[PDB]
Amino acid sequence: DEAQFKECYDTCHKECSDKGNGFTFCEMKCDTDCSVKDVKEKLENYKPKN
Repeated sequence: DEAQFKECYDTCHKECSDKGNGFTFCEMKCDTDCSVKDVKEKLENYKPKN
């Protein structure tokens, strides 16, 4: 297949440019948007007073 995604990419771009962002950035985003990936959590920590 590929159309099921070409519709998500194209359609995502529609709701994407709505953000008022640029087309290109919307592409590289809409690309990874309608698709999974790998992004390990963002570990954190602090030093709260006693």
